[PDB]
Amino acid sequence: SHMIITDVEVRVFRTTTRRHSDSAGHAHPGPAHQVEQAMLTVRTEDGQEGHSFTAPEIVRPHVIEKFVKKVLIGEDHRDRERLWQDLAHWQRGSAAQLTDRTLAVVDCALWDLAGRSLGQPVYKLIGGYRDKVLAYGSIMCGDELEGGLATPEDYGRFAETLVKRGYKGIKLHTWMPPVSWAPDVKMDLKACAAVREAVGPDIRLMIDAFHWYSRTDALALGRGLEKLGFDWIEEPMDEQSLSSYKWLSDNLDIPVVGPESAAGKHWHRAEWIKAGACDILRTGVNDVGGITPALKTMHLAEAFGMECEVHGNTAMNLHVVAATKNCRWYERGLLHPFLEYDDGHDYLKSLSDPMDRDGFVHVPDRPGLGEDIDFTFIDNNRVR
Amino acid sequence: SHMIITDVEVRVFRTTTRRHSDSAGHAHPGPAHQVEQAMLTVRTEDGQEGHSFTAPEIVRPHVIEKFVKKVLIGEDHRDRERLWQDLAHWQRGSAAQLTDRTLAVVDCALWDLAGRSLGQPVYKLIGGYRDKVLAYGSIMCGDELEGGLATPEDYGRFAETLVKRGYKGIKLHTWMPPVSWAPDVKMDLKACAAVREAVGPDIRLMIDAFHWYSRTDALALGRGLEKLGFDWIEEPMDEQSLSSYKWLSDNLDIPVVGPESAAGKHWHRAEWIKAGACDILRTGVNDVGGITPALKTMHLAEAFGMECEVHGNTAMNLHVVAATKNCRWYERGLLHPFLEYDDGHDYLKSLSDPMDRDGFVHVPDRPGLGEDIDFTFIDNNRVR
Ligand SMILES: O=C(O)[C@H](O)[C@@H](O)[C@@H](O)C(=O)NO
Ligand SMILES: O=C(O)[C@H](O)[C@@H](O)[C@@H](O)C(=O)NO
Ligand SMILES: [Mg+2]
Ligand SMILES: [Mg+2]
Ligand SMILES: [Mg+2]
Ligand SMILES: [Mg+2]
Repeated sequence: SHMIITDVEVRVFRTTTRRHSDSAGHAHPGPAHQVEQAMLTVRTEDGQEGHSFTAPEIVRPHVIEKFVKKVLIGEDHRDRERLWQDLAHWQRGSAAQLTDRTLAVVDCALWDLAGRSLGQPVYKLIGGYRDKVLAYGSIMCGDELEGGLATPEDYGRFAETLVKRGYKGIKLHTWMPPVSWAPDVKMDLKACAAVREAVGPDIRLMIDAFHWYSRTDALALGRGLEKLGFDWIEEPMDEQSLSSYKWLSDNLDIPVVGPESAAGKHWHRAEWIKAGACDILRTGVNDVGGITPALKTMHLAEAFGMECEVHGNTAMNLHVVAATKNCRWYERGLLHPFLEYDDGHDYLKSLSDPMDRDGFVHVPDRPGLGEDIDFTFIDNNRVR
Repeated sequence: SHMIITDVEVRVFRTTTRRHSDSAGHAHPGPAHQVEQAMLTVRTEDGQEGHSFTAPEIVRPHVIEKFVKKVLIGEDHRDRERLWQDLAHWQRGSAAQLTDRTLAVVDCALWDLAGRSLGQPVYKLIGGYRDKVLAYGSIMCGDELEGGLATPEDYGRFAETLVKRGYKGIKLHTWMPPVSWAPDVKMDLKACAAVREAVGPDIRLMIDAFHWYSRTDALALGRGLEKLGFDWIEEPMDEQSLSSYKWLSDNLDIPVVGPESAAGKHWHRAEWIKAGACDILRTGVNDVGGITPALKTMHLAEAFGMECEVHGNTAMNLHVVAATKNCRWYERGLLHPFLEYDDGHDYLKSLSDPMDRDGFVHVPDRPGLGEDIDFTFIDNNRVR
């Protein structure tokens, strides 16, 4: 009975970061400040622990007490499928409070617990495909910061820097509200043209555009991208409209990738395959409710001979990418010329995703998710 | 480097069984006799081992030397996805010698090795869903043995015995060549009616018919089954014809389950979903080339909200069933009134799939695949 879960705990602590998020939820660099971060811990009878990080609201007491503890406490931690399905079945009646984000942090903590318990990296437990993987440099949303990402020329200069760092692929996130003049398709294309000019034809280029363009605007964006040899166009329209994506993919020659933000996990992603709403599937640990369903989405895509690109940085997504074949990249970012991604986080002693000068991220040979957690820092910086 | 594979070994031994296979490959009870059986062993630097069983031809020297050793030796055994994909990529150029059967035994041995190494049952490593599962009694193909499975009445009598044993579901395999008069749709339906009469309306009933009926004969069989409230019809036609199954499913009200024997693993099974060639998907460790791709098939089906029923008995299939939700049964069989399934095999010290009196199979709490191997018996009974 050493494998039985005895405790579920949340520690909220302050992290110092220059990353801010605007009113729409987009990241930007700004003043160094302290932000509240949460760590979820699952503990078993024998004292073994698994941990994962998320925003405090996602693991607030309402959610832990009403849903999470009731599913987990007293259960064999290795029954990840049963526990995941139990939590999933409680979402419908949760008054919209038990979200996929909550499922994700719980599932990740359970995987970390299994890996730490067995002394195994998560991707090795799943069944490894690769120990290193190419990363694309994922550029932060556009801004109005002088020398930052304010002009098309700003994107081109930053792209040169990224190529020097070793990235073999680069993804632009272009301008979005509340940027004063945004969005504008012509501006987005000028940024794309500036980057292509700067890096030449042998660097892979992708764009993740304003996410609420009309069909006609997304069509015009896509056409412009084809002339620049871009590899994909990502989420240029509201993904709640499967039909719009079917239409856009049918019209555009450039591959459309998605859905990133759509609900319904692997079940709804199957519908994207069936409807021909994308050329390349998308998944992500946070987007589909954990490592467990992310793996399902990867397998789903593979059975159709499709790639499925994994949204998001951090260990949880890196381990999905390392355990699977049909994904071209790990997404490393978001990046901005004002910030140094390789500096990491104050609550981690080292990077979860270090990248060599050839543009390969090497999965750390550390058990569980391999997050090198600075528990002392977290204790010294507690809120609640 | 303790996890590096150092050896791949095959031991052929004699097992005493009353099971024979006719020239078409169907099992029947006959004289007790000795049959050659193979055990594949994968060993790592630290001396840890994983084992799996198969027919000797499937792991003969040609296949071990030309393919299996070249992929496995010197590799981290935990890289199951990489090793599986490497073997898969060698099938095309293998002059038809590297079969899904070979991939399956290799993948199974790798899973057993991981589980044994960590002291974990394979389904717990994957991520457990259930520790016990309902089994259906899977009845051997029909025969011409008096009191065996020679008449419709014989099926009904055997079905009564199975309900007493605890089975909540029963699947008939009906008469096939080389049975002298077979096949015959009206006889198949007489057997089905005899079973329904014997067990009443609350036992679930399935049929797996002669596998090469024409469209029109399978249609007639299906219509007949609908009047008897059967749960599914399985492989009544050549599965090489996806179109025939789409037609049959569209015409029949009774659920069609498949494909069992079709090649192409999870990739081809996706096409069965897309074409609507079945109502319930089918997979099996031996049919799709291992535990790894059987899991993929289960996930594929789950994303479409479908069940995927797992073909075959033994530990390897039981662990797939135990790790997943969208499968109603474990297939326990093949069964015949002349044989006692619960007697097991001479080369296993106990059953991999013991069933309680309520018809639940309990997954053994033993590491790896949990096969309780009698290594001493195997050594005393060696051939090569
Ligand atoms: O609009 C945004 O903030 C970005 O699209 C963001 O969600 C980013 O993480 C993304 O979509 N990457 O692929
Ligand atoms: O034809 C046979 O021998 C049976 O159909 C056999 O393949 C059996 O294992 C099966 O199909 N079970 O579902
Ligand atoms: Mg995106
Ligand atoms: Mg297109
Ligand atoms: Mg069958
Ligand atoms: Mg039908």
